[PDB]
Amino acid sequence: CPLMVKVLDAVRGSPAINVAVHVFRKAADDTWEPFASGKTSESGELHGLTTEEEFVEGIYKVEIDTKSYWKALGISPFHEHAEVVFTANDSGPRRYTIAALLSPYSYSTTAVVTNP
Amino acid sequence: CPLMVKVLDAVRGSPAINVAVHVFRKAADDTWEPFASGKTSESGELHGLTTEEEFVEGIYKVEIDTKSYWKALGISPFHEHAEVVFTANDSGPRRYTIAALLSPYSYSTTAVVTN
Amino acid sequence: CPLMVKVLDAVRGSPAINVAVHVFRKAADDTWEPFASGKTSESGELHGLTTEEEFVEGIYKVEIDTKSYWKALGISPFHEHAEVVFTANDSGPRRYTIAALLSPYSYSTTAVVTNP
Amino acid sequence: CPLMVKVLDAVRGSPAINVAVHVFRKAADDTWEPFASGKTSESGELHGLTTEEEFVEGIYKVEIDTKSYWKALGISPFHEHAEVVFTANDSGPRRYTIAALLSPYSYSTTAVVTN
Ligand SMILES: Cc1ccc(Nc2c(F)cccc2Cl)c(CC(=O)O)c1
Ligand SMILES: Cc1ccc(Nc2c(F)cccc2Cl)c(CC(=O)O)c1
Repeated sequence: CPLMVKVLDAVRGSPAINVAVHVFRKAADDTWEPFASGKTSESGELHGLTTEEEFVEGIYKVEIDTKSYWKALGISPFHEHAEVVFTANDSGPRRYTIAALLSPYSYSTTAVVTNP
Repeated sequence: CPLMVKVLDAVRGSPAINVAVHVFRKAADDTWEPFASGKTSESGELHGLTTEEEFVEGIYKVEIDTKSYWKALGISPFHEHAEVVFTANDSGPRRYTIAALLSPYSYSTTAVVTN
Repeated sequence: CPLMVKVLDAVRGSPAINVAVHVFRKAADDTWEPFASGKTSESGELHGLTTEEEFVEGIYKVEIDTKSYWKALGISPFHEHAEVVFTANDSGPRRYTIAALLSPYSYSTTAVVTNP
Repeated sequence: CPLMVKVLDAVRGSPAINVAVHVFRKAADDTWEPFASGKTSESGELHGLTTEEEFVEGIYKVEIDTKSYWKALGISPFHEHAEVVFTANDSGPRRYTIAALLSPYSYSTTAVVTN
């Protein structure tokens, strides 16, 4: 899969399971078009968001619903979400792994970008 | 100073200077209304973005133009920007420091909320 | 494997390949006994450091040679290494994934700890 | 103040206050010689660890007792401590800020090296 989102809970040192992830793609008129969405699995990984055909060049935004995640665990987090906005596939198709490492008042988002 | 944005360069171990930061308040129609912006100073800090009177509860987005910063340094960045979206809670009093640690393919943002 | 070390290069958005990783275990006399070592693979992952039999309770230190890594890429990094010191298996055997996210002047080390 | 340690709590979004920090200098026999220590203040910062005269080039270890901090808060931590090991380079002048962002199962440490 060309786009994978991984979410870790840095409080529990665990995959962040059942985290909603929405992917949007910036349309020609600069709106965010819904591109794909999903939930992280039991491994904190979200696979199959898209395909190599569908995942064309563009600016993509990945909004990870970190607030609902923290809230379901009784935590009032700082952020509404963890975002990742990036140009994808500018110099040809890549595999993107987006790793979000979550704490209630901090997150980090990293891209592991590999050439398939 | 109820809101202060601090930006660090994890590649050079330095303040990320001259980083454009835009703050938006979520408007009733779910759109982002420009609220404040600035450039990080020589200390990587952006003060005076807002005032206590202006900084009411609401959802705020802090957009840090991390891409232009990395471009200015000649390093290919992953992200278009860093985008900190949060609810100002105002169960107070509260100062917000938003620290963004910046690497070309990674960033962290942390809120240090005090007082 | 009960202990896995993953290393990512946050500058290149890539696995940090061929990174030396040394694992020590705190002996009875508070010295660090060499426990295991290895290199991260092409995926930035180091598997097979140890086994469930060998990986008994203890305090373990994982020293990731981040300096040699950065130096081989022409970068003078801040840290000599990325360390992780933790008590392992205190309430029974666990799987530990240690993820180190590396920048020349910053690193983050996260543990994904799962119950096998 | 050539060396300043700052510790943040990523769980509470606060300075990590009263965090024990030990600084060691690597001795010629490859062992760690205690050099300086302190507790983070109410601002999560530990100043006055050393002086310019004392802080010569060398390999330093900053041990942040993250475990006791998490215990004091009732949260099971992963790490025994956070351990920042680095060469003071002294191609100068140089101030070192070591920021440690602290989560129970994760920490980041960043050096902001200025001047
Ligand atoms: C290609 C890739 C890159 C990084 C990670 N892990 C990762 C990371 F990159 C940041 C924080 C936590 C974790 Cl687990 C992973 C998943 C893993 O560590 O097994 C895959
Ligand atoms: C020179 C310097 C560098 C970083 C920080 N803050 C900081 C922080 F407040 C949280 C996580 C990382 C960092 Cl580096 C600070 C303190 C601050 O203004 O928040 C100073």
